Amino acid sequence: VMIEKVILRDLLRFLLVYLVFLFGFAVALVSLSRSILDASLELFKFTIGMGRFRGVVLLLLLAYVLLTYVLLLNMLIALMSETVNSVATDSW
Amino acid sequence: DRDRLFNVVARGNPEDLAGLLEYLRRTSKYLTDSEYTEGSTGKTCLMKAVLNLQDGVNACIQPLLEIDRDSGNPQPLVNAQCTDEYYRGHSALHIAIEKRSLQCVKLLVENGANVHAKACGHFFQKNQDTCFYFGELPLSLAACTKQWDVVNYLLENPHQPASLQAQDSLGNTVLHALVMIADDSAENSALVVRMYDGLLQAGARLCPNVQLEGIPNLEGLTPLKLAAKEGKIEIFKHILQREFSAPCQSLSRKFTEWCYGPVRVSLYDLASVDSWEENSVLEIIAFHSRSPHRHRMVVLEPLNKLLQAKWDRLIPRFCFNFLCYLVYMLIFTAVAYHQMLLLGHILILLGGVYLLLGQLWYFWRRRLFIWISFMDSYSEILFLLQALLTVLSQVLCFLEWYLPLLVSSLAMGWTNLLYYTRGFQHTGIYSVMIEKVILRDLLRFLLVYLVFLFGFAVALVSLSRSILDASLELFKFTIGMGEFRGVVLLLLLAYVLLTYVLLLNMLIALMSETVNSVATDSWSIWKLQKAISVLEMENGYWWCRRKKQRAGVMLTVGTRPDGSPDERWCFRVGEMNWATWEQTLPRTLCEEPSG
Amino acid sequence: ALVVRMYDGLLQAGARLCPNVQLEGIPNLEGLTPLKLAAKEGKIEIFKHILQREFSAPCQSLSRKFTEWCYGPVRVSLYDLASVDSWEENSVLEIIAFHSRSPHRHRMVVLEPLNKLLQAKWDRLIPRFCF
Amino acid sequence: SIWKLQKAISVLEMENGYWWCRRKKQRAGVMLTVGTRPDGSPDERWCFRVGEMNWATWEQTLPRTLCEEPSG
Ligand SMILES: C=C(C)[C@]12C[C@@H](C)[C@@]34O[C@](Cc5ccccc5)(O[C@@H]1[C@@H]3C=C(COC(=O)Cc1ccc(O)c(OC)c1)C[C@]1(O)C(=O)C(C)=C[C@@H]41)O2
Repeated sequence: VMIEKVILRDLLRFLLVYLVFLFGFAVALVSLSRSILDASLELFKFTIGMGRFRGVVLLLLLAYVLLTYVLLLNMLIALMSETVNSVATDSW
Repeated sequence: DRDRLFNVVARGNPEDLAGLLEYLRRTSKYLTDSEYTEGSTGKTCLMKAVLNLQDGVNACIQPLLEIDRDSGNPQPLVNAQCTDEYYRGHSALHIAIEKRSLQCVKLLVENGANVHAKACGHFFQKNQDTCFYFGELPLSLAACTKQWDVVNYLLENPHQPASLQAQDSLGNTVLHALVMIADDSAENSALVVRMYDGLLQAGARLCPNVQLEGIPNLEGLTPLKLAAKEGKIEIFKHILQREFSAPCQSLSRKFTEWCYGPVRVSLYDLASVDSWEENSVLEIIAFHSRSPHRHRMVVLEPLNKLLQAKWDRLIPRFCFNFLCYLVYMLIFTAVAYHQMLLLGHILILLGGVYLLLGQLWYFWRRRLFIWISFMDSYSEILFLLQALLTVLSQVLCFLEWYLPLLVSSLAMGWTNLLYYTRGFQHTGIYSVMIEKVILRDLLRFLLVYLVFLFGFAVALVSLSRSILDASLELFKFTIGMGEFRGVVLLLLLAYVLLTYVLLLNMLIALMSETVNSVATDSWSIWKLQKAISVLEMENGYWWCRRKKQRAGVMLTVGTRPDGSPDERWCFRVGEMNWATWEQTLPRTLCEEPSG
Repeated sequence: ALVVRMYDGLLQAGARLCPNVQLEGIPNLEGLTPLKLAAKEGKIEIFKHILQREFSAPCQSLSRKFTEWCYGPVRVSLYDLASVDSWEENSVLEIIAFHSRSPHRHRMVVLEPLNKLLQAKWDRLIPRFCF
Repeated sequence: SIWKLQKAISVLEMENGYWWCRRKKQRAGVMLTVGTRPDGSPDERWCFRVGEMNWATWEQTLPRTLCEEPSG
């Protein structure tokens, strides 16, 4: 019940954020190299780890990793603030 | 002699002062001469006398004034002022008011004191430390120190009637000073509101024609606006919801339109709160306010109902630019995909010029307001930044390094889509929490990592000449992408350990701690941000949104003290109370409950 | 409440019966006056009471705090710093800083004749810190 | 309070000085006359000032003050 409640709280919003940034990074790699669909599949399997120039690639990696840390911390503190604001008696 | 004289007045012995008048007749000098004054911060014997009161009185004062009057002193003793930049203009009368003696005040006024004499020293300024600010006039001092009798006396004296219209060097009047001294404590609150109400009634009695709230200071601020500006909560609350059962009911703002069972409809006046007028109260809470409790002001009834109405009227215009900006980001994702691309890229250059002109109009119009706004202007900064990045990438693509700026502008546009999450409640709560946190604490965490990363990158570069490639090898090591050996490995583990099990860890805890401090007040910040949105929208794009409507309905509520009736604009709000039968019915103006 | 009442009564009685002698000046074998000793062990309430004393008695010379002048809500208080200044050898501040062994030293820091003095010295020496 | 403590540590260390001594350090405060003792000789002490703002002052009347006017 808590899992479904927190999913209904956060999932759609965080998914829209991640989809917006994913299409951004995908079209970015498409311009950098493969259209946005193929670059989207490649970037999605790149972040999962499945699989001058090195400076640009590392700058994209630094930006994505720290931004993903920002979003992960945001979802963490949002779940914490919601849980602290949550009523905990009425679960019974 | 001056030391003898000061011992006389501190003694307060009249017969000890006898013969000094003949001593002055023989001496043929004046009591205003510098010999009988102290050099630095030149005060007089009279001020020393008034400082030294024997059980509320002092006997030497009237014979001393008679001595100066018989002395042929052109400038009299009483109106003389101090000299110091610390202390200028201070009088005997200021002291007598501070030492709480009506009798000495009556004596000074009966001997031709000044009432408009005002003290402009550094001690009488708000910005300093260990200093007292009350405005500058004596009547203001009587008001601030809750001496109602002295106020009644200074208004009602025959000789020198005080003027409520009068104002100091900063143009502040009595009401402005009462605003300036207000803090959060309960006794201060009760005293200020009682004094404020009594002063309005007395100003009604003495200058009925003048609207006392209307006078602004040098900054063009009326006392309601100044009350808003300094985060003064309680007096502001009381000024909005203000009702007089007096004959002078016209001073009041709240009215009851009709009442029927538990349902009644309240009228509030809205003359200053209207966003139509220049320097609205809403624009001043929004932009010019530097208060920490600016969120706390918004919860009050007319503000809440008005912002709720404006936002519910506004929601389709919000959804309109939501879809427009999403379609623009779609077109730019397409042009980035196909780099059919040429005309799309020309449209993207047009859109970059559009966002550039919009943010240029925003920040070009207001600069000092941008300096005030920098604590929370985080969104329009990112909009101007994305516009500048897109401008640079399009101009350089019209001419080798344009692709990094292009991918930065694309990523920042599709993340700037997050601005429009503020429409719904919980999404706006999460986004505003994230934006307020990232201003507060994320900048500290960013600085700490970079020094250690620079050290470890130069470390590997010296251990195993481009600092960039050194940082490349280091972040490829730390993220796990790519690669004495044992000692170096140990250092890397230690470096990796610290990298994630310290900064990240401590920062997260601090953020959690920070959240608790800001906890249970989020709804107010959410309600606030919508105000910014609606006001902006009210402002419109480069294509303008001028000719915004009024907020209320016009209803002539009673009659003025002047014979003319008083048309006002008013915003009506419903209310349901079940404790009503205990209370007596309020005075009403509309009989039939219809419309 | 016991300690502050008894301490003040003893000071008044010692003023009455041995007027030449200043009782709080006498150190122990470790060489500490009672103010320093109360600082060193981290006893708080008695310390707070010792710093800001007043006496409406004919003998107010025992007391440390005074009032320079008063005007509206503003008033200006004097304090003595005859043992508190870092100028002197084996000061109270050196004892709170180094020689103490108490957990709660931080609560002893935030007191009025300490706090204004620390602020004055800190803002006196900002540029050497930046240097 | 911890931050005030750290500043106190730092200000004591910086007043101690470098390898070159920070000697001739200025005594704080100002010498005044508080009064005379039960001994006929006067009291003379070093002193430091502080400001306060209190709004209960109409409930509880003012204490004795040696300085008449606000000075410096
Ligand atoms: C300090 C600032 C201004 C900032 C500038 C750039 C570098 C930025 O990285 C950050 C921190 C950073 C640095 C390196 C890697 C990741 C994150 O956050 C923003 C800044 C953060 C992101 C994420 O977008 C947001 O800030 C959320 C947001 C959107 C719209 C808003 O109106 C808003 O205000 C409420 C907040 C956008 C970037 O510009 C982007 O897409 C790229 C290229 C990196 C992002 O720095």
